[PDB]
Amino acid sequence: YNISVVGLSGTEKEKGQCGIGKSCLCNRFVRPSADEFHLDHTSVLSTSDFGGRVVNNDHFLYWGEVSRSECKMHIVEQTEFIDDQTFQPHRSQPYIKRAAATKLASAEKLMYFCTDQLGLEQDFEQKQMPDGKLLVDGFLLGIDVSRGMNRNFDDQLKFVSNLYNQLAKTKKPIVIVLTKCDEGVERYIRDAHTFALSKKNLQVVETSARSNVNVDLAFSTLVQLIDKSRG
Ligand SMILES: Nc1nc2c(ncn2[C@@H]2O[C@H](COP(=O)(O)OP(=O)(O)OP(=O)(O)O)[C@@H](O)[C@H]2O)c(=O)[nH]1
Ligand SMILES: [Mg+2]
Repeated sequence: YNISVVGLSGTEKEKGQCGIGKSCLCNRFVRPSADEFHLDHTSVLSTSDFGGRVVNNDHFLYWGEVSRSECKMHIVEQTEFIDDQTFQPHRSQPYIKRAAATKLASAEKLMYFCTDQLGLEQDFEQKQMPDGKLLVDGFLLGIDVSRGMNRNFDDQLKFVSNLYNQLAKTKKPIVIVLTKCDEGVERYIRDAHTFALSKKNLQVVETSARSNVNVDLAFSTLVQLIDKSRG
């Protein structure tokens, strides 16, 4: 099962200086131990970092393989990395099209652990993404329902709707995932539920990576929809 985690991404200004929680969700699913869960996963990278084997000149990360409870899940996060001097996106398609990619070729791409790893990967375990290539089986569509540093929520939901349209054209299974529900805003959660109820069989899993609630449920729910359609 190849799972792509997608959501609002871009420049600091487009994220209101607060990402929506993709990285912490992936980190908690793949490595839920306190020692391996990191709350801080910056997307502002030096050219050396971006060209390292973890990022591999891509705007996505390979978070690794999960083999828990027998189903194998391969996890990736689609994001956007900005330059640590110019603060513009690294020149690697627009995010909404990039994130909806279902064929992800990055030869010799290494699994991501933390930003400390970047440009220093000999210092960490070096596990390669399988075959240098992943055919995406399904998408988790993250929606931050936290007030999260005075975010323009309606612009988030507009972005989510356009991203959803691109994903839906693929006919791949999508599960909507509400993030940071430990700080959830009822108006935002309700708006997200109304949006998802406007779509066909769009499931919503309410998660908090920080408090570790319903993360596994989110991924297993997607895996179940994946085999719904595979059958
Ligand atoms: N309260 C709470 N805060 C969270 C949670 N998850 C993430 N955050 C905060 O939100 C910020 C965003 O974290 P990320 O997971 O990197 O967000 P992102 O979607 O990956 O952002 P980009 O990768 O830059 O697109 C983090 O610095 C955390 O402090 C959560 O589950 N609960
Ligand atoms: Mg991220």
